[PDB]
Amino acid sequence: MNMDWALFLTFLAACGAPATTGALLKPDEWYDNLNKPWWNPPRWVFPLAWTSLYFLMSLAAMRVAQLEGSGQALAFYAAQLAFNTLWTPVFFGMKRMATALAVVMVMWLFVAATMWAFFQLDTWAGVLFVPYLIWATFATGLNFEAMRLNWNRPEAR
Amino acid sequence: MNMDWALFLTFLAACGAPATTGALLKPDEWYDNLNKPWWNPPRWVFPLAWTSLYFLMSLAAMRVAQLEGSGQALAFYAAQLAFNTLWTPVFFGMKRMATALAVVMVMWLFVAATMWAFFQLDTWAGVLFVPYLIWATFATGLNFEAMRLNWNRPEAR
Ligand code: HEM
Ligand code: HEM
Ligand SMILES: CCCCCCCC/C=C\CCCCCCCC(=O)OC[C@H](O)CO
Repeated sequence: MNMDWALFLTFLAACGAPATTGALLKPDEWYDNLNKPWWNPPRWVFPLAWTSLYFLMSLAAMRVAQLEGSGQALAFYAAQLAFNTLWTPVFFGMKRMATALAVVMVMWLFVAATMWAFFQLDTWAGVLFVPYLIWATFATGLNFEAMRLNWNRPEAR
Repeated sequence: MNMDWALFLTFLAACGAPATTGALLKPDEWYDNLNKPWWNPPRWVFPLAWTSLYFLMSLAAMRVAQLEGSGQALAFYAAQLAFNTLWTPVFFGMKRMATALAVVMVMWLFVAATMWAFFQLDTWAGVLFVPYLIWATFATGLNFEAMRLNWNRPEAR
C-alpha cells in the first residue's frame, strides 16, 4: 500500500474544522492576563505543533483506511477529531476552563484509543500517532494548570 | 453485516461532541430577535431532529465500518462530523452568521459525499443518510435566510 491522495486529502480537509476554530478564536488579552505556569510555551509554539499534527494524523489515517478491519480504528479517529474541534470553542470562545478540561480529557482517551487501534493494523500509523498522544497529554496538563491557577475566577467552567 | 455494539457506541459517543456544542450554546434573545422566514421551525423541533440524526448516522456508519472499501466512506464521515461540530460555535458562539454559512455549506458537501459513498457499499447505510442530507439542506436554507434577513446587523459576518 502507498500514498492514497484522495484519502489523505479527505483526512487533511477534515482537519480544516479544528484549524478554523483556532484561526477564528486567536488568544487575546484575556489569555495574556490568565495565570499560567512557567512551562507555558510561547505563542509561536502552538501553530507549529498543530500544523505538524494535522499532517501526521492524516497520513496515519490514510494508511489505516486502506486496510481490512479498519472500521473500529476509523470510528475512534472520527471521535478524537470531533472532540478536538470542540476544545477551542469551549476554552477560548465560551471561556469555560473546567468544562474544557473535560473535553480535552475525552479527546485524550480517544487519541489513545485511535493510537492503539492503529498499532493493531499498521505499526507506522501507530507511531505517527505517538507525538499526537504526547502533545495531547501536554495540552491536558496545560488545561489543568490554567484551570487551577485561575480557580477563583468565573472562567472556571 | 452485523449488529456491532462496539462500533455503534463509538460513533454515538463521537456525536457527543456536536451535541455538547448545542448543550453549551443554547440560542437566546439574540436568536429570538433575529428576522426569520415563516418556515423557520419552532425551538422544540431541533432537539428532536438532532437526536434522531445522531442515531441514524451512527447506525449507518456502523454498517459501513464492517465492509471492505469502507475507508473513503469513513473519511468522508469523519470530515462531515468535524464540520458539524464546528457550526454551532461559529453561529451561536461567535455570532458570525455569514462565516457559519460557509461552514454549513462545506458540511453539506461532506454529508452528500458520505451518503453517496455509503450507497456504493450498503444500500441501507445510504438510505439511513437520506434524512440527514435533507435536514442539512434545510439547515443550510435557514442559515442563508438568517444571514440575508439580518444583513445589516454586525453579526452578519
Ligand atoms: C486539545 C486541546 C487543544 C486544541 C485542539 C487546540 C487547538 C489549537 C489550534 C487549531 C490552534 C491554531 C494554530 C494555528 O494558527 O495554526 C491553536 C493555537 C493556540 N492555542 Fe491551542 N489547542 C489546544 C490546547 C491549548 C491550550 C491548553 C492552550 C493554553 C493553555 C492553548 C493555547 C493556544 C495558543 C496560545 C495558540 C496560538 C496563539 C497565537 O498564535 O498567537 N491551546 N490551538
Ligand atoms: C449544521 C448546522 C447545525 C447544527 C450542527 C446544529 C446543531 C444543533 C444542536 C446539537 C442542537 C442541540 C439540540 C438538543 O439540545 O438536543 C441544536 C439546537 C438548536 N438549533 Fe441548531 N444546528 C444547526 C443549524 C441551526 C440553524 C441554521 C438554526 C437557526 C437558524 C438553528 C437553531 C437551533 C435552535 C433554535 C435550537 C434549540 C433551541 C432550544 O432548544 O431552545 N440550528 N442545534
Ligand atoms: C471515490 C474517491 C474520490 C472521492 C474522494 C474525494 C477526494 C478529494 C476530497 C477532498 C479534497 C478537497 C479538500 C481540499 C484539499 C485538501 C487539502 C486542503 O487544502 O485543505 C486542508 C486544510 O486546509 C488543512 O488545514
